[PDB]
Amino acid sequence: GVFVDDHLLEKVLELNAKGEKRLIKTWSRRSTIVPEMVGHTIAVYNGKQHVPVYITENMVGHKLGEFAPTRTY
Repeated sequence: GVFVDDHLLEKVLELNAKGEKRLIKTWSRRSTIVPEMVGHTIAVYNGKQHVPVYITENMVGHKLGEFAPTRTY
């Protein structure tokens, strides 16, 4: 169904090897989070913007609405 940016993994799996807690940028379209993002702020490309969502062990599963479920107000 949904796709998980493989370009974020190429950088997040590297952060899971040493323990780096940085952010991974993405530029696909329907980019979704993964289990390897439980300690990274990956700016998933929602189609037009890279939302650096710091995923924990219970935020992944969507794409960015689980880390940014807030409106302008």
